[PDB]
Amino acid sequence: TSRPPLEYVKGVPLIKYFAEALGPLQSFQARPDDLLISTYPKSGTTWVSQILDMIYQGGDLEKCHRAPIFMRVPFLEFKAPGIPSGMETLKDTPAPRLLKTHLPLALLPQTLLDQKVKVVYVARNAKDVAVSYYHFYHMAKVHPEPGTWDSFLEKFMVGEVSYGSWYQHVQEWWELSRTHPVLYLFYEDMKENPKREIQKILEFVGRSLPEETVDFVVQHTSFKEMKKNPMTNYTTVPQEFMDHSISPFMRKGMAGDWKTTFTVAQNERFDADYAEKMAGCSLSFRSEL
Amino acid sequence: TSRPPLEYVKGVPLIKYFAEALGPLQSFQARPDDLLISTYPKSGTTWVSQILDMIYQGGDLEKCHRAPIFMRVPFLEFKAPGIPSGMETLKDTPAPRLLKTHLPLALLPQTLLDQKVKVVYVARNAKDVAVSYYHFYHMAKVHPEPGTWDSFLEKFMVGEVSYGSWYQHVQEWWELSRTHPVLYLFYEDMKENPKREIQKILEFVGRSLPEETVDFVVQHTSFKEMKKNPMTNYTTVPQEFMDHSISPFMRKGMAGDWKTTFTVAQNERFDADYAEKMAGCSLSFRSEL
Ligand SMILES: Nc1ncnc2c1ncn2[C@@H]1O[C@H](COP(=O)(O)O)[C@@H](OP(=O)(O)O)[C@H]1O
Ligand SMILES: Nc1ncnc2c1ncn2[C@@H]1O[C@H](COP(=O)(O)O)[C@@H](OP(=O)(O)O)[C@H]1O
Repeated sequence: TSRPPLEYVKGVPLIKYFAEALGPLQSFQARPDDLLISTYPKSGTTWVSQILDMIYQGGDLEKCHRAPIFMRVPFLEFKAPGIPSGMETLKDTPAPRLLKTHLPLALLPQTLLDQKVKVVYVARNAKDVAVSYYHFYHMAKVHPEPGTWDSFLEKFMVGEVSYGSWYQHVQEWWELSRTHPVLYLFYEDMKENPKREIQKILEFVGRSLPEETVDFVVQHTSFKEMKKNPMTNYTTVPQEFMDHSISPFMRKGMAGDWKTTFTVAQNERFDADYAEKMAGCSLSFRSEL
Repeated sequence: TSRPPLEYVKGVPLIKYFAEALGPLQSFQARPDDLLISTYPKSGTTWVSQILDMIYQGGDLEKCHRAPIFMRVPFLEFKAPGIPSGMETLKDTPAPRLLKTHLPLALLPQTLLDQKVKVVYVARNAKDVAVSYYHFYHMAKVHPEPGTWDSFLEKFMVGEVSYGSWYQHVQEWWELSRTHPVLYLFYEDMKENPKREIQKILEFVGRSLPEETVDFVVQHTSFKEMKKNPMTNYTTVPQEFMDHSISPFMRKGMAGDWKTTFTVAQNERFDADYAEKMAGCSLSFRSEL
């Protein structure tokens, strides 16, 4: 139906369809040269996906327009009636392949860890993530009713949203980067200095580009450019899946705008809770630039 | 009629219409805050005009699309039947104004020198200029028959083309920069490092821009961007004036491509002649990067 309730799998709340996609996924075979883009929802998946695809296409914009980003970078656990699962889309994806997922480590196909697949993880401060997720819940009909912002924020703090706990997600993948090749990025860093981050990515994937081509990538991976690029702004998907009139996928693309949504009371409650949850974590985020 | 013969004024060969525009121009009054873009044809007039207008509009692309570049930056000596002379277009151009000319110092309105108007001069190596001019002569019907490339090159060496001698032009304006505020740029330098040159321009016009806005200007003043921008590629002008099917205004935008046009014999003849003409000149160009 519409806005169906989430379904729990191994302690993780998942969109019904995606939970179903986990069955077939057990057969997925990762290749040594795959590159997995991993993120907790709304942390910059699309953004880093466009960056990586441009790098992979040698900065050739025309090639990057060959199809929408969700087509160029198969969504691993994706599934929907009548549409090939991301796992199927991956059957005709040429190597080297770029893959996307939001799956907690507990649901991640073991094959990706055994094959030592290079991982590009992107994290974003929890407040901007929460707000971005609140609006995403509204336009992406596949999600359950978000309720009021206060109610959503409450569910967000206990990980009772699609894909579970933000706190758990950013922490476990941070810890994984110790026994697995993982480049851990920050949405805020990318906002601060795009080129600097794009250069780290280039080094991580062991590639090189002319200084001029890099500046070219920077420009076409900017919010302004990606907002207007129909191959990255998701405006080509059926309104039944994503309704941009309710809230555009490319919303604001800023770091620190959570401040116009969080009330003073919610902020104090959130900070308190946040300190307990991130206590023993060496990770350090920036709520604004 | 069509492709009429050039008309000489004070030793300078000029397009008939432009020579006529010199009469009214004697009344032109320069303002202390004007900025004059000066160049020998095909040295990067349009290129630096877009750069300056973007800087003047604070990097706002929308504002830079308000009209074609020849509208935003009035062509001082321009004239054509039924169209307001550049001098007229300058009556409704708000200050601070950006102005364009190709006029040798001998025909330049005295008012511009007396008012100490800041000048941005751009020079380009003679070989790329000649070749670029040869193709421009073909598409811009206002010019007389260019003849064969060999014939044109011959007329170019003796300054028997529209606006006279390239050698005289680049040299006199270079000498003017000693008693007048003049920022003397090189097309090749801009090709080499766009940002570096855009930063020199910013300093010259005593303005500043956020690092990010500067990178923005760089991208939108790139050949690729200006070629597709109808407000800078001249595709909006009547085909009777400019026929892009014969040769696009935005041709190649490269430094060093003269080598695929000049024959070995023409090259040796040109170098010999060039050495005599540039003997006592401290100016130094680069034929390639
Ligand atoms: N090029 C870009 N620069 C900055 N932010 C971008 C961006 N492209 C997408 N985003 C932002 O990334 C968030 C979506 O994340 P993901 O792609 O993982 O779902 C949205 O944030 P907001 O909702 O705050 O605007 C979206 O605006
Ligand atoms: N952004 C840009 N970068 C490099 N060259 C540019 C440019 N914009 C215009 N040009 C080039 O400048 C020359 C025209 O000069 P002007 O504007 O003074 O008439 C043409 O050179 P070519 O004919 O070699 O391609 C044109 O291609």
